[PDB]
Amino acid sequence: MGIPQHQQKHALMAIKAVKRLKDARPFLQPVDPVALNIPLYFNFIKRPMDLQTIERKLNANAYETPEQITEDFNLMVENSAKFNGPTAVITQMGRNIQAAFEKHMLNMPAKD
Ligand SMILES: Cc1ccc(-c2nnc(C)c(NCc3ccc(C)o3)n2)cc1
Ligand SMILES: [K+]
Repeated sequence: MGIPQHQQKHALMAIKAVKRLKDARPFLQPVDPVALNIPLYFNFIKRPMDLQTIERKLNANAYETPEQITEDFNLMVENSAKFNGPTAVITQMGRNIQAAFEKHMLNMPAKD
């Protein structure tokens, strides 16, 4: 069920290093469109994604490929691109943490 334990451990190391980057702050938790008075968020963003959801899918063995993790990350960034604009501060921070995460994933050991 899910990626093998060594792949999962590498991915969790990656996530935990990323969470500690200041650029991660806006993605630590799910966006709360009501707390933030942005009602149009769930109309534009059909699939919200955040670092907490990713981590908890990881622990649940809900990821079958490292590419799924990367895709959820990408989606996390494309959401802010779509709702705040391509050059908003939050979007650039998303891009920065996405770069850091891919960099970490480069060293992802193989299934075998
Ligand atoms: C008026 C406005 C419009 C969009 C957004 C917004 N868009 N995307 C995301 C991922 C996001 N995350 C919440 C967050 C940002 C900073 C911290 C500490 O939490 N907020 C915030 C305010
Ligand atoms: K904006």
